[PDB]
Parts: sequence; structure tokens; C-alpha cells
Amino acid sequence: SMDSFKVVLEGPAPWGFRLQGGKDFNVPLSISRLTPGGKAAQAGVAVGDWVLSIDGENAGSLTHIEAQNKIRACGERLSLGLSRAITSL
Repeated sequence: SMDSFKVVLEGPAPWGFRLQGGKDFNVPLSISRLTPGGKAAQAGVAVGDWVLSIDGENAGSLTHIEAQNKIRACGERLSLGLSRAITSL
């Protein structure tokens, strides 16, 4: 199970994260690395969060590079729809 949420980052870049995955890798796009103290980390993003949407575009329809372009070409703000595993122990 996973918990969905949204954050909006305020520019300029850099936003402070790296991606992994995408439709060309047969898996959801996710956050693989976060810059400590960077904008994404300060907004409450965590490594391993799935990326559901980028500026309204459904991330499940994007290749890895298409997702990177959507971020790089996003202008002043970056809206991310995310989901986080509920790691029930």
C-alpha cells in the first residue's frame, strides 16, 4: 500500500533530487536520491517516493528522459504528485 500526496517546489532550480525508473525501464518513476537540505527534501519528499505526476502530466506515460525534460522545462514552480510506501511491520 502507498500514501499519495502533493508538493510544489518554488524555483529556481536546482530542486535537489535524482530520478530512477520510467516506462522504458518497466517500473514507476521514483526519487532515487535527495540533496540534504535541498528544496525537495525541505518539502518532505523521501527517497523511494514514486512520482505520479509532474506539472499535471501523468508520470506513468513518461520515459525516464521525458520526465527529466518535464522537470527541466518546468519554469518557476515544480508540482509533484507523489506516493510513499506504507511499510507496515
